[PDB]
Amino acid sequence: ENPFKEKLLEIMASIQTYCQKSPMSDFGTQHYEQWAIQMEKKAAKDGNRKDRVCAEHLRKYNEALQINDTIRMIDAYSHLETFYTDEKEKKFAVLNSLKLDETDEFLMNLFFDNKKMLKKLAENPKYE
Repeated sequence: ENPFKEKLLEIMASIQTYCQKSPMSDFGTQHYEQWAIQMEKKAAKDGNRKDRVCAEHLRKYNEALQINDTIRMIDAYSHLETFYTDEKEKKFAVLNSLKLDETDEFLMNLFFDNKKMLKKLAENPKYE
């Protein structure tokens, strides 16, 4: 049971807890991607920022699991690192809380608290 994949699954479960969602779709599937898209879409339509941003982030983790299955661990890690590095750049690069609310801080801290561990696992030839 690959520890890298297990860590990603645990993180998605933690995000689902935060936004109180519990879809029947399995993590890392196309059907999960579709659930997240609908939820993101309904959230934007209903002005629910927490749900919308959580759906967006869950999509990225779901895509990383799909990338892990079809390519390599390191492409999966990079998919997330790039997204979170960019989100960080978006948030703090230009300054006119600002764009950082409790949802944003929860999600970014969730990734960056696990970032070092994830990279260690993804760099390990044994689980590839």
